Amino acid sequence: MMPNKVRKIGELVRYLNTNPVGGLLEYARSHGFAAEFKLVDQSGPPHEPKFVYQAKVGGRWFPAVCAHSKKQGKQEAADAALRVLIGENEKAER
Repeated sequence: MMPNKVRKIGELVRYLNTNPVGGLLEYARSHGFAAEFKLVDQSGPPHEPKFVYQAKVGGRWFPAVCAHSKKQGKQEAADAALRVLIGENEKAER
């Protein structure tokens, strides 16, 4: 059968409702991109450690978020990342 791989943006929204990290990995894995969650910078007080995380998807670096912890940073980035992708397709001519 014909391999039909369409932009299933609706399921990216399901990941916002479930697990953003897995969704960002899913989007990349299906689109031939690599999803790299790296820590950019760590600048924050001892009581509020600020971790700047950025999602490197292929040759793009987006987004850049600053969370209160490492596990948070991954998720905050992935959440925003999917929302970028979704927002890019909504009202898009591309």
